[PDB]
Amino acid sequence: MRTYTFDQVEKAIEQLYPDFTINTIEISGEGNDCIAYEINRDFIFKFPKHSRGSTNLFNEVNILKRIHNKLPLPIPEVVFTGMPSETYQMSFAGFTKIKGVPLTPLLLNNLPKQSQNQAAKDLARFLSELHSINISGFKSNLVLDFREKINEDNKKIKKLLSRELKGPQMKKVDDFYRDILENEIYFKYYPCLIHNDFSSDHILFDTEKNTICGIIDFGDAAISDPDNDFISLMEDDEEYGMEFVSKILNHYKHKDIPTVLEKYRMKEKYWSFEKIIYGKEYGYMDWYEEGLNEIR
Repeated sequence: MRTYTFDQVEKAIEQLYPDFTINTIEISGEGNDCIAYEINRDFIFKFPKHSRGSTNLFNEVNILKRIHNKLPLPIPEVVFTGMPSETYQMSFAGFTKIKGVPLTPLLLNNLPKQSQNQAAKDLARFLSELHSINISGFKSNLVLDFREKINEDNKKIKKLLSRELKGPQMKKVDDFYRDILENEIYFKYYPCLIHNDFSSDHILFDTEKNTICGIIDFGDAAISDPDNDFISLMEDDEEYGMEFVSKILNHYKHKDIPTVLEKYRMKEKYWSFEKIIYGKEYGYMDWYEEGLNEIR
């Protein structure tokens, strides 16, 4: 993982954009992929911490440029782009800053009833139009076939933990994976463009108008199961919970809710294996031992 000084940030931006004058730099945020910098209090620059994070940044920029005028809610606008190298697919990207605070479950529940329902309606409309965007012009490395993922993940876990787990333990893991693959409900979806990380941290809110004013972080966006965008908001622990999501599914006119709940229960048990794999593909070895003990 690469860390940046504040001098290096301006130095990279100045090389490509010399006529752009920088006044102040603030570490706006920090995720598993990039470091965020707020510049001129109206721009958000993302710098990849590693190669894989640069790939997601590269993917985010390309997706935003294709759907910038196809959505009912504001999304990040790309205004600056970096260059590719032997280590990064894109050195950085500058976005127009969307003003507002994350619509955390606490803020949502404190809203007037009419505002909460308006939020559900606006979210459902956003997801409805997002999942209706023509995926023809889109690439295919963004296509995420879930059956291919589960099969691939099975081989990864097996390759990773063949020297960690005992014989019957590995077979138990294989049993879990086999039960998933024989359940046709997880794979008979209609592929469409999804946000794929649709959570409260990525939903900006205007506390003045009491309406959602933006959706951010499209770095995980892909062509996959539309139900993914509902189950990511469905968690009761850190998200909105079933009741609010039910309102979304209503406006979304979802014809098959029980199978969305079935997918949700599956993903929650599967998170242990995600932490093992994500803890390898994205560094962060802390997740590795965390998920390692869980599956035992």
